[PDB]
Amino acid sequence: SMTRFDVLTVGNAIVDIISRCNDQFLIDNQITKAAMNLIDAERAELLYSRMGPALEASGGSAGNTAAGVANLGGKAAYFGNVAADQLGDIFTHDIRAQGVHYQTKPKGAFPPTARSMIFVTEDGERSMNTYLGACVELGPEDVEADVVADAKVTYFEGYLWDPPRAKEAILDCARIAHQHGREMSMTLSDSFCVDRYRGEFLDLMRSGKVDIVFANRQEALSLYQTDDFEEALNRIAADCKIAAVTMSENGAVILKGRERYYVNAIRIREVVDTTGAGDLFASGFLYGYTQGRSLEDCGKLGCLAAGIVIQQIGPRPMTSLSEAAKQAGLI
Amino acid sequence: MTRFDVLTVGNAIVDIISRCNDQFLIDNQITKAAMNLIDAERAELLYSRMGPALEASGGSAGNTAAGVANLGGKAAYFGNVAADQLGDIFTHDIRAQGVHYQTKPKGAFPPTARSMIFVTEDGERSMNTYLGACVELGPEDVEADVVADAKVTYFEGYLWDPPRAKEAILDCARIAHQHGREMSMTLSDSFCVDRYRGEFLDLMRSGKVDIVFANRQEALSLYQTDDFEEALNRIAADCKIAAVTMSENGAVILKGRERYYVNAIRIREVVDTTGAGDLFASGFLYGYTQGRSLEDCGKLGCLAAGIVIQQIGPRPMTSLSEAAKQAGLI
Ligand SMILES: Nc1ncnc2c1ncn2[C@@H]1O[C@H](CO)[C@@H](O)[C@H]1O
Ligand SMILES: Nc1ncnc2c1ncn2[C@@H]1O[C@H](CO)[C@@H](O)[C@H]1O
Ligand SMILES: Nc1ccn([C@@H]2O[C@H](CO)[C@@H](O)[C@H]2O)c(=O)n1
Ligand SMILES: Nc1ccn([C@@H]2O[C@H](CO)[C@@H](O)[C@H]2O)c(=O)n1
Ligand SMILES: [K+]
Ligand SMILES: [K+]
Repeated sequence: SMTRFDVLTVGNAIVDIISRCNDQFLIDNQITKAAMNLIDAERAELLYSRMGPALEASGGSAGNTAAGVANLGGKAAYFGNVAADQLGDIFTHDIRAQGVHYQTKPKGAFPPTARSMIFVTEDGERSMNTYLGACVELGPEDVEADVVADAKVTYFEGYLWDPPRAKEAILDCARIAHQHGREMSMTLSDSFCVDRYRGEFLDLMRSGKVDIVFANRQEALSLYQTDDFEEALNRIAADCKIAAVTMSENGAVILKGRERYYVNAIRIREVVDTTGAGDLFASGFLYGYTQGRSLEDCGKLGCLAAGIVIQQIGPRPMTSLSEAAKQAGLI
Repeated sequence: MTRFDVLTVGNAIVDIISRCNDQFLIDNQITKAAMNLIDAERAELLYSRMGPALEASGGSAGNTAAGVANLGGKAAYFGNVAADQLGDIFTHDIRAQGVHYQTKPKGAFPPTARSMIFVTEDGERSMNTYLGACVELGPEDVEADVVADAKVTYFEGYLWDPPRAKEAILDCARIAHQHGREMSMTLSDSFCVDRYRGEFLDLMRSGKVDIVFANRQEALSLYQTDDFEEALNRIAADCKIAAVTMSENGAVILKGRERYYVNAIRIREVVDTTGAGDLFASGFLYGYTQGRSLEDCGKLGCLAAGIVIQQIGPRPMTSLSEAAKQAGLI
């Protein structure tokens, strides 16, 4: 039985810089609402100069997912590259403090640690503006082969296709994982990210490099360039062994071959900030999965964690997910 | 026309915030509810034991300046950060709020001050502060035209810990009074008062300070008494105006023989008390520089403080001016 890690995640190591804004701010600054907008250093300086007083919190989609698995009680690890600077030190502290194995060594102080200016509108939607900085350095040299070998599931971001060499690391992970009888998982990350890497993502799924795919409605529609969600569901199920597809307030559906398991979203008092919802859905699902739970229960765990994170500021729940899971009888 | 309503001067700090259980404070010998000074080695040790955290610009006076700006007053700030990422954060947040902030970093070492703030289930906050670049603040950082052009210059008792900051404050007092302005201070923390009791009383009695902010604990510590009534009578004798806060019991404003009692506002829950006194000073000084009555100054203070304790972060993220309009205070 004894495997060192339940879930290894791999992603862009990012610190979030968070501010609430009005709707007009997104229009004036040509920020695509609800999306991840890549920006260069000049634009990062420009947007920051226009941003209100902010809060900082460790982010990165996969980073959040790893933290969420640890909070739930699972054994997690993380690969992601920061710089040797104060933001890097924050990132390192926060993920390690949650009890995630994190050992990726910074390569120097420049480029500096990635940051994402995240603007949260009154509806709770989040629009991210990301300077990748030190994330561009993540490569095959950062694969801790023993960790991939000893993790039940290695999960990675579609976002990793933006930096130049991260994809090589992921192909190395896929090889090591499958050689050791483990599983690979990916998230489609963002609908524009899917627009950029559609062919490569489909090839990952169809070649069997990815066993479990996470998508939201928008990403699924984008993957097949369709407006027909039923078509998207049918096609994604044909392309990967297990698909977990989130539908915001309408919950989730888990697909396996011809099987579909629908799960309801939880009751929200108020949607504060949706940042991290998809990441924490993956935390809940992968925690359940690596505990041998039913696909329906994995979905329920995902929706529980996602529901909690959207009721706070910050992409990583500050409360105990394991305690919430116990109260909810998901255990 | 005066350029600024309120200039504040303080230790420029970024907060690092985590919730902890009661035992964590005992285990780490952290004095609860207090500002605990720490060296670089202890800062690393405590950080190593701290859970996942959130960062937000802090500094008592920095928070007060931000609150005045939020309410709609014209604010400025003197405080020293380093040329590093935390310094960049601090500089951004205070300037983005519309506060004049022009103090120049002197280098990257010491690095920007940070305070690890541990919030217990009761909402109390226990701060652990490595002063870093704050030790460099001195007379060279006094923008004399700013002091000359500010209705009130307000400063922290906390400034007596770093070595040269008191010299800057004495320069401020001279320029302020020469230009007919008023000087204000907060006693900051009861242990800070324990450390600098004599000096603080001398500031008040010499007339270098006109308006004093204290909480109950600081007022008792100032006179080393258990008698709150004695503390009120004595503080009124030592300074022209005293604003004394009593947590959930509101505040009392003293001027000579006059006393104005003000109630705390109704709140949904105490999330994190960090910044309550700072934002009381924000509301009070905003009111004061708008020509409002001392009681209305108190009410504005209790409104701003009541708002800040219902959120994580020592600086209100919501509009204080809108809240003041809604509360019918403006
Ligand atoms: N390009 C990116 N790659 C990975 N994660 C990102 C990117 N941009 C923003 N994020 C993260 O997405 C999280 C929300 O899913 C935020 O915590 C933020 O840090
Ligand atoms: N030594 C200090 N000097 C000034 N401000 C401080 C000190 N220690 C903590 N603080 C600030 O006190 C604020 C709460 O009053 C916090 O935001 C924190 O940054
Ligand atoms: N407005 C929203 C948005 C999201 N969610 C929860 O987060 C998951 C992924 O979006 C969704 O599957 C759902 O669990 C929600 O409950 N309400
Ligand atoms: N538990 C608490 C603590 C503080 N406060 C408000 O903050 C001011 C300074 O403590 C106090 O004067 C008060 O207005 C509060 O309302 N409740
Ligand atoms: K959130
Ligand atoms: K607070």
